[PDB]
Amino acid sequence: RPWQILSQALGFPNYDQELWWQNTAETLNRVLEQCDYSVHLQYKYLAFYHKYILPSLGPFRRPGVEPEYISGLSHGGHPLEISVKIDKSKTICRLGLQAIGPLAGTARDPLNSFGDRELLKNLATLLPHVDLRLFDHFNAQVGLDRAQCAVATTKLIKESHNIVCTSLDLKDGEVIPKVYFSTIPKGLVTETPLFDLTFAAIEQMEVYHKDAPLRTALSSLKDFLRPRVPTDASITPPLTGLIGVDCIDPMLSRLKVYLATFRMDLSLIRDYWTLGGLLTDAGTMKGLEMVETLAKTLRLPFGINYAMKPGTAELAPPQIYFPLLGINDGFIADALVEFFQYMGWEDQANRYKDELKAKFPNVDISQTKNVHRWLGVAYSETKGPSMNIYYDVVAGNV
Amino acid sequence: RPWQILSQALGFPNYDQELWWQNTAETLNRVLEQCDYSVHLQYKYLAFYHKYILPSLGPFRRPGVEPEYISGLSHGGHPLEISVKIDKSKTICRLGLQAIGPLAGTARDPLNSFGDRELLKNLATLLPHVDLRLFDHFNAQVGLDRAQCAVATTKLIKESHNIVCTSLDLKDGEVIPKVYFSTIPKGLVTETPLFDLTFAAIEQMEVYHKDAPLRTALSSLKDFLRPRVPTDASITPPLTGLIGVDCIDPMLSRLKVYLATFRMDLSLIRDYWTLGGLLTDAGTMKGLEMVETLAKTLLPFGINYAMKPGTAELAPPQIYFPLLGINDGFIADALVEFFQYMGWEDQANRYKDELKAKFPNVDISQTKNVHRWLGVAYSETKGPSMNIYYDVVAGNV
Amino acid sequence: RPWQILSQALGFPNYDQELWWQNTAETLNRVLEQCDYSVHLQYKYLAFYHKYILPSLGPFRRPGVEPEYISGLSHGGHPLEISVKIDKSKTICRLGLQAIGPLAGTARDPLNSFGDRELLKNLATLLPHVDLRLFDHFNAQVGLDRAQCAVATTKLIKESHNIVCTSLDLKDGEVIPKVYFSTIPKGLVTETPLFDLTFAAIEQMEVYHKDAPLRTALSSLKDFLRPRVPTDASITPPLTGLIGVDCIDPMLSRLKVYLATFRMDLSLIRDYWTLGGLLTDAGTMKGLEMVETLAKTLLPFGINYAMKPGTAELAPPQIYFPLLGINDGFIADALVEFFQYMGWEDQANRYKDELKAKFPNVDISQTKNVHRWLGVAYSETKGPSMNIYYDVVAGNV
Amino acid sequence: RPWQILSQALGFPNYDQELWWQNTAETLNRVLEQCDYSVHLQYKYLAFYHKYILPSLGPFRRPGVEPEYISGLSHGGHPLEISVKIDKSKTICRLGLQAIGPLAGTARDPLNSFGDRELLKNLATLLPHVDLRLFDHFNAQVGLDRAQCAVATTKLIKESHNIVCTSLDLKDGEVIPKVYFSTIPKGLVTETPLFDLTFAAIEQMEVYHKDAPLRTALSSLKDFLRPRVPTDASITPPLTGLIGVDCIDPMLSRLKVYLATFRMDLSLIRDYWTLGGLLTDAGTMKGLEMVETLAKTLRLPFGINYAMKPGTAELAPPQIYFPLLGINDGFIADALVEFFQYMGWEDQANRYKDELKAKFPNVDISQTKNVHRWLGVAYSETKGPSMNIYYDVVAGNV
Repeated sequence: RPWQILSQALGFPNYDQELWWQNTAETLNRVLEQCDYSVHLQYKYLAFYHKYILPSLGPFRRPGVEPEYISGLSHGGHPLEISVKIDKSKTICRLGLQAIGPLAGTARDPLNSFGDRELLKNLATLLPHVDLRLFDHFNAQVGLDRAQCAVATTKLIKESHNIVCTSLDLKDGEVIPKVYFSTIPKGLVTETPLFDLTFAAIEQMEVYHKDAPLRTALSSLKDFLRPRVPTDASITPPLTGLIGVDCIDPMLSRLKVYLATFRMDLSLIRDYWTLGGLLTDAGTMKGLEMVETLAKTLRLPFGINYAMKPGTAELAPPQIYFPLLGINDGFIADALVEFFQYMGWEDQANRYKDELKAKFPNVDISQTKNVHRWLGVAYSETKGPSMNIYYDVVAGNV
Repeated sequence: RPWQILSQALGFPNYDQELWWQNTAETLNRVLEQCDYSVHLQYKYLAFYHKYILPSLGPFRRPGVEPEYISGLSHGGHPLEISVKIDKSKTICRLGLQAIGPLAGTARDPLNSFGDRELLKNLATLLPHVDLRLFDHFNAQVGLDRAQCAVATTKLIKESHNIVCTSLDLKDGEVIPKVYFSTIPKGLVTETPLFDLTFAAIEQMEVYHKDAPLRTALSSLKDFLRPRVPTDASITPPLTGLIGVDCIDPMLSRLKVYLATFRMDLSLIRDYWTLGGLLTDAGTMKGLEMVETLAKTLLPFGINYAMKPGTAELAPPQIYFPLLGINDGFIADALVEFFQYMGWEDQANRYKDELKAKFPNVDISQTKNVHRWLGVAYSETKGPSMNIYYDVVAGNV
Repeated sequence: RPWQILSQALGFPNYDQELWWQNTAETLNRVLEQCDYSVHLQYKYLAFYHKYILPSLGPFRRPGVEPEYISGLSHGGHPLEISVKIDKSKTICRLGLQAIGPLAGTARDPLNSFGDRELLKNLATLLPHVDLRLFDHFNAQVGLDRAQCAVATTKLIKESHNIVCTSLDLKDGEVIPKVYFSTIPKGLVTETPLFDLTFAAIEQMEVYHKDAPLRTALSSLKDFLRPRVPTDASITPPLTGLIGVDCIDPMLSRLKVYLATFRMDLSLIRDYWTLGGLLTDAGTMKGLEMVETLAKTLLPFGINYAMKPGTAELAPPQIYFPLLGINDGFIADALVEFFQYMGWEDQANRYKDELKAKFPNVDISQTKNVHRWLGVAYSETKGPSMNIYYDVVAGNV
Repeated sequence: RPWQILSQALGFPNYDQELWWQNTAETLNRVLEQCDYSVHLQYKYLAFYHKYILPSLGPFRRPGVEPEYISGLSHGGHPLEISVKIDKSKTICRLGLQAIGPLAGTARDPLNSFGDRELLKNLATLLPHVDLRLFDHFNAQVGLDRAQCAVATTKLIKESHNIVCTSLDLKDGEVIPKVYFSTIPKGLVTETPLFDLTFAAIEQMEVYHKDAPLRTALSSLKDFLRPRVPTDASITPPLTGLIGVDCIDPMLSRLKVYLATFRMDLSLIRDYWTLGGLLTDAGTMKGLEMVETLAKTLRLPFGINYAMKPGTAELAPPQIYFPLLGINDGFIADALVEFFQYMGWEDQANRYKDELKAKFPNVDISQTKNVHRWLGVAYSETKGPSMNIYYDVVAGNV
């Protein structure tokens, strides 16, 4: 098995990296197999993970070892998540993490401000298509200096001492990095409405100055969000909580504005999905029906993620993220099978439970309530409907 | 002794680091002593230099070893210079370098795009006042992706395959980093006038949007520069070739726009110094006299305009004279004469002996390489100041 | 100041290193000052400590963080002690530690078998006089393979999962390393009497084969020890529990055989001190008086016999009294009284104030942990000497 | 292809490691394929090579970069060799190298005294069967201090500034390390006959003191060597130039005494092979015939390597190493095919030339004279005849 062969060939520079491997790499090999990645790509991505991601994961939080930095990415405070994106034709795998610097959560680096950029730098030398210019732009506009990071830690719970996190799409051979920057620490430290600091940063992008369509699609999103998110500096929902970019050519990168909210019901789903009645086409409404039905078939906030691309003036429906923490995972798996049937993805319906068990062989998933963390649903004009399932891999292994 | 004591205590991770120490650290300790730094600051800066700078300097270019990356900072291609800033009351030391990444000058990193930031990151964890937000801003607006870097290396000589360089001011007990971003690679690759890509980047800064006085000073500067630098995408001097920032709180950082040109004569000096007749005060003119006299007593010339948030009015630039190719004994004689003109008699009396002490392995009467630049400035607050830049490796062999 | 200056200049690669500095380096600078080391040696040793020792110390055991490897060197399980060696004329400082590998105490490295050698290797490139041949010799003869290590951890408490430990004498301007190899793990795992595996290892040394006097001194020692330590494979005290060497030129290295025992009384002290009546001279007896008086004025006891190539005659051992569990204010009162007995009046006058200065964060009148060992020795050449070992972390919290 | 996939997944920490990969890893993948290693073992050994061996190879000597340390392992001064061991039933691959420390060939480490041990330490944490006790023993007895290493560099050519080298047998899944220690530097510095310093070190081994059979087989080898190698301190052939051990349990490790000599002819081959007429059995004579015929079918010295094992009192025939540097490689390949025919290994005969070309796709091997470096031949009582072919991999690639 590739995950075992790599463990035998490579070993580990320290015990925390060994623990990370023993609690994630079998699941990851299983995910990749299940997505129909060849043996050669299983080796490619597992080798990549060993080299680049293990040292980025910091100490492995366990009984008797409590790290200085606790991530909000998972239930046990581990800075890792693995997800699958399922559409009509294929399934791809994504890793999500926070790259932990070795002074993270101490006075020299209170919000873990360096590690993700250091990982990205290493990815830029590894991969020709990786471009750090958007990272740097948003790191400049929403990052904080050390004294501001210290202030921010006095206003935030320990699991939200973060400014950025990273996702790596493992798309048929390649690694595509994306990042999300949090707006809340700067909002809190500077007492600036989140809406305002989010669009001020976006509107300073070079590509925004160059690209009329991007500007127009943003102007439409702002008209939608302005009356719905706070106008004052409050941290109350719905709120613009993250800005996302792809770490590629900025002319090709999708810019994402992610809203966090607790309140959701069928009419709110319509509101977010259609942008308050702005989108009325057959495609949009067909996706709306899908999402309504997912919500029927089925604590962290809901997520609503609006994505825009240079060259496109019109907004598309967001991706909607359902929070599944606290909800029994056997129930989630029953719901998913039912939903996959509704979609007519019969193969997915027939495999989901067996594949789930196989992904997590050392825990009885029927008894957990923290292994499924999120379910994202999206509908594309061109590419079809898509579903993104996010797992707390360490919850599924310990 | 502090340089030797640190060498004995610490040793070296590899031979290139040992060669860098053996060819720079004695001079550096000498510079620090001569600026009246206490023994405790000598250990401070030298320990700092050993830990942070030696690994950033890359391979030590020498007979038989030709690095993949060659720096234009020095005559032998070594990415290092040491300078002193002399004013009425004190002398401070500064290090200038390019932090070399381990894949610099290869297909994975053609313009050495990563090393300086990696060094700055480690400084940010070392030093509470170090703020990387202005770095990241300009790296975003003037940096290039890998394919663009590769294109840029086909249009530029080996010694200009750079996007950024770093200075570290060793000022009282602190280290203050500054960086300069080059505009030429992005100008060449994108065919964008250097003037436009420079002010477009500056005008996207958050502090520019927040600060009315800064926006006023910049409009004055753009009025001055627009008719003087190219309006098309040519790399035709005079031109806006670097943007500089201090890696501190952006409300306190000085923004610098640096012009490069190969023509200088009295009429041009006056034009640059006074901003085309805008500055006419007794201060400005007392400085202009200095500069004219320096040029008489005596690589492109440099002209560096500096702006600070909160200040609407422009000051005279710093002007940089290239000294490469000119005998260093002559330079030292000229400087002694100039220091006499200034009435800095102490400096005049010490300069030649302190120079010899800085560089014991060379004889300055025979080199033309060791003095590389002379910067002269004047400000109303602080007085006249002079910056002398040395090729430390040239002075040591 | 030197400890603070180095902290400002260097910072820290990770938080465990920063915690080690914050809990040891001020005391260490205090010890060095008190031994009259010049400022330049203070920077020397402290810079050395920062670079070589901090990364060797592993994670800093603290509430919420429990390392996979726990050292028996200190009460809290930290692999560090600092000691002073006081004689008539001078006081020198020494560091004792276990260099922790990153997989120490896990299946890949159960007895921490690699870290000390890795540190010694880096010292050998740092220091021309450091010679690893005696290390490698004893590591070969008393070290264990992985399966044997795993067996040994099933037979030994967590705090005795070790094969070697290292001392660094900070003597004049140099660093002199020494190591001690434990015989017990190989004794337990192979069921070989400790006496036999100790002398078998020693008798295979090249210097033993080359040097007649050494072979004579060792035969005398074996005669003394054979009837006193176990002839079977028991771990029954008194026993030969460590072999020590200096990591220098094997012709100059002192070989040490260390006995551990839990019984001591006047008749045993005399028996160990005089080698069962072999040494009867005025020197030996003046030392025995010292030792008896120290025991009166006041973990196994230790008895350390030292031999040198070129010397056929045995000297009195160094005797180590365990002080764990005994009030440190009392210990300090006892030492002042003892130093008076010795006529070292300066030491008597400074001891309690210098102690307080070494450990400002604790109150010694209330701790029982800070003094860990007292070693006493006498030699005809050099006089009496006393070695006091402190749990530096206990003294700092 | 595994070597390419690993290059894509992993990249390189510096340019010298990248150059090492680009000039060795394709050949290595090709060797492993040709030895019938599965895809999973190709990944295992290539991943191992990337992690452990690349950083050990030091700077890649090339036009414009002349390292401080030059290895005598290859023609261009590169510290690497790859070999194949061919017997009746199978072929296995071995790597040979010198692990270069970062101060090697400078005043702080004149004979590269540290790097091999540092690599071995890392192998001991990677692999449970690795045992460093013999390494340490011989490092103690024949190693030199820094002042002695400096003296030795004044008496030795630059390519012989070495005290140890390492071989890694890639035997069906496992890595088995062996080392060879040079006796010449200590011989030169101390003015001690090589014979005497070699057997003095061996006779201090713990296993020698414990094992009557080992002692007896050594006593027989010494009776053979004493009248044939120098009695004074001269460095003249035949001489005992290396001591080899396996870095495993010392009760299982074969101890090797390697002789270097320039003069060889059929009667010398008999002398070495039979230990001066001591070995007269049918097996020995059948192997002698083989070796005579190899010599007929067919500058560095010849090697004669006597191997002994605890528990065995009787000596076996040595392995005899023919130096092939300077000899056209197309000629060597013709000779090998002819020899393989003589042996009746017809498959090897039919493949050798095509496989050779395929191992070295970027150089025309018919035109080189430095790619084959050594040919070792051995005959085993139990395991049969064996042939070891050593290649200068960098010579075959640049």
